[PDB]
Order: sequence, then C-alpha cells, then structure tokens
Amino acid sequence: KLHKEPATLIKAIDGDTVKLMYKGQPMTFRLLLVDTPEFNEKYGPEASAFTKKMVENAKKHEVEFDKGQRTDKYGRGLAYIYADGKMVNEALVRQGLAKVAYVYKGNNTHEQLLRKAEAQAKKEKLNIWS
Ligand SMILES: Cc1cn([C@H]2C[C@H](OP(=O)(O)O)[C@@H](COP(=O)(O)O)O2)c(=O)[nH]c1=O
Ligand SMILES: [Ca+2]
Repeated sequence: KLHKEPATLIKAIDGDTVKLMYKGQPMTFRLLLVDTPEFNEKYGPEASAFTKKMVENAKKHEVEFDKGQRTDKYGRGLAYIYADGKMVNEALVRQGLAKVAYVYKGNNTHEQLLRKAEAQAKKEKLNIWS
C-alpha cells in the first residue's frame, strides 16, 4: 500500500505539473503515469484548465509517492496527487485529457486503475480520443 501525505497548493502550472508545498518546501510535482499535451498542442489548453480547476477548487491536497524514485532528473517530485480525495492523475485520464504514459517498473502501482480509466475515455470518444 501507498500512503497519502499532506501538501498545500502553491500554484497550478499545466496539465500534468503542479507546484505544492510538501514537508514545508515548495516543489514542482510531475504526475505519475500520465502525459498531458503541452499547452501549445491540441487539448493542452483544456488539460491545463482541468488540472487548474481541480486543484484550485479543492480545500485538501495530498501527495502519494510510489515505491521507486520520488524525484526525476529535473528535480520534480513524482507522485499521485489528490484533490479532496480524488486522484488528479486518474481524473485527467478518465476525461481523455491525458494518456497513460511513462510507465516505469517499480513506480507503477496505479497502472491498471489508470488504464481502466483510459479505456473508458476512449470508449466515450472523449477529447484526445474524439
Ligand atoms: C512522468 C515521468 C517523467 N520523467 C521524465 C522522462 C522525460 O524525459 P525527457 O525530458 O528527457 O523527455 C520527461 C517527460 O516529462 P514531461 O512530459 O513533463 O516533459 O520526464 C521521468 O523520468 N519519470 C517519470 O515518471
Ligand atoms: Ca507533458
């Protein structure tokens, strides 16, 4: 089992990065197991606005690291981010605003939960899958 840890929102950045204060330190977090389009690309504006609204409307923010590396090579935190108990990573996939991606062994605990979400977004022809 993974565990959720406290954070506070500093600011939204784009579809799959968000700035949070974690153990009292400002950090950029990159969402595990997803890829949103860059802001300049199609559905990038929509993905950014999704993640923005989801984190800005929540009152409680949490970080859940997986079993492997907790930071990437750019110094970004690698985690599942929750907003009022709802996983942002999974929400993005479910709405077709991210692809499951960057699935590395040992940091892949929620791989199947997200693939299930992606199949449903694809069935619904949502956004990326339209
Ligand atoms: C999501 C994720 C990205 N990354 C690295 C791989 C990619 O390397 P490159 O920068 O060399 O492409 C980059 C993609 O993140 P972005 O999609 O934010 O660019 O972040 C990891 O190392 N681990 C991860 O879990
Ligand atoms: Ca991206």
